[PDB]
Amino acid sequence: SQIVLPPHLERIREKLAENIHELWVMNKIELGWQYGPVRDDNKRQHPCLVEFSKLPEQERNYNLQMSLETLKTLLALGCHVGISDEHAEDKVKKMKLPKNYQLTSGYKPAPMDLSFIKLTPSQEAMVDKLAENAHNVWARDRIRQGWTYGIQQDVKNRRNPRLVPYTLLDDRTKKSNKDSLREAVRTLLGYGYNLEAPDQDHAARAEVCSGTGERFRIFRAEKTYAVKAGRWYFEFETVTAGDMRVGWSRPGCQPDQELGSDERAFAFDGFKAQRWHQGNEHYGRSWQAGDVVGCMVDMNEHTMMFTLNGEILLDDSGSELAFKDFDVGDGFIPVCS
Ligand SMILES: Nc1ncnc2c1ncn2[C@@H]1O[C@H](COP(=O)(O)OP(=O)(O)OP(=O)(O)O)[C@@H](O)[C@H]1O
Ligand SMILES: COc1ccc2c(c1)CN(Cc1ccc(C(=O)O)cc1)CCS2
Repeated sequence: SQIVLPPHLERIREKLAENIHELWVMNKIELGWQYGPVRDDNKRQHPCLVEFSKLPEQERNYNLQMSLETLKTLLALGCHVGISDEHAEDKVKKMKLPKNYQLTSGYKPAPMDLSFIKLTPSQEAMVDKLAENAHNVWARDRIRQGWTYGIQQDVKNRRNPRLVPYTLLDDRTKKSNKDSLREAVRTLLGYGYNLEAPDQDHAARAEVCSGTGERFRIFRAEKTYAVKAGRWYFEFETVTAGDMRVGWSRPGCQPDQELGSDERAFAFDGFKAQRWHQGNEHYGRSWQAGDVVGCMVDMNEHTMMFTLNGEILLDDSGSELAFKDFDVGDGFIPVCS
C-alpha cells in the first residue's frame, strides 16, 4: 500500500485493465463459455461475457483493483521497470481471429500476439512470485471470511481443500492462475514497459530450524567397551549426505560439544572433507548418499585410518594416516555425530 504509482504506469494501467478484461472474455469464449441472463456457471449462463460497461460494475472495478494490486506487486517485488519506446505502444497490430473464437461483436480484442516476446528465466521467476502473492491474497480473503482448509470442499462449513501453500496447490488451478499471470506479465512487457529483474539473491538457511535447539546428536558405544590395544574396525553408512562425523572417542566426551572440536574425540567430516581433532584440516574427499565409511584404529603404533567405499582416504600429503600419533589414555569407543 505504501507504494505510489508513477504516471506512466497510471497511463498504462487503465489500458492494461481493459486489455486483460477482453483477454478474460476471449479466454472464456475460446474455452466455450456462453452468455446467459442468470448467474449459473454449471448451466453455462452469465451476463459477464458482454463488454465491461454492461458487465457488472462490481466485477469491472474489481478487475481494476485486481490490476492495481498486480502493479503494486511488481513494484514491491524489487522489479524496476524501464520505458522502451512510445511508437510501439501507439501502433499495436491485431491478429485476424476465427468466427467461432469471436463473440457476437465483430471486434477482435486479441492484441499483438505475445509469441514474439520471450520469457527469460528471471521473468518466469517473477511470474511465479506474482502467482504466489495472488494465491496468498486469495487465502487471506478466505481466512478473513473464516473459510478453513478441508480435505473435501464444504459449502456450509466453509472448508476449501484449496487453502494450501502454492507449492502444495493442485496442478490444475495452479496452472490456470499461472497462465493468466504469465499472459499478464507478457502484456506488461508488450506495452513497451520493459521490466528489469532485481539481482539474484542467494540465501542459505544452513538448516537453522531444528528440533528445539539441538544442532547435532551423538551416538556412541558404552564406555565399558573401550579398546586399549589391538586392531579394530567398524563401518558407518551414510543414508544422506550432510553434516556428519564418525570416528573414535574417549569415555570423557561431552554429548553437547561437537565431535573433534576438543581433544576427547577424533572424527572425520566428509561433508567438508575435514579431519577433526582440536581443529579442522583438509583430509579425504566428500561422500554421497549410500557411501559406507570404514574406521580402523590400531593402538599398537597409535595410528588411525579411514576408508570411503573401500579406497583409503588420504590427507593433503600421500600419508594414509588421518591421525599419525596419539596417546592410549583411557581407550577409545566408536562415535558418530
Ligand atoms: N473482476 C475480478 N477481478 C479480480 N478478481 C476477480 C474478479 N472476478 C472474480 N475474481 C476472483 O474470483 C475469485 C472468487 O472465487 P474464489 O477463488 O475466491 O473461491 P473460494 O475460495 O471458494 O471463495 P470463498 O471462500 O469466498 O467461498 C476470487 O479469487 C477473486 O479474486
Ligand atoms: C483475477 O482478476 C480478474 C480480472 C478481470 C476479470 C476476471 C478476473 C474474470 N472475472 C470472471 C470471473 C468471476 C468469478 C470467478 C470465480 O468464481 O473464481 C472467475 C472468473 C470477471 C471478468 S474480467
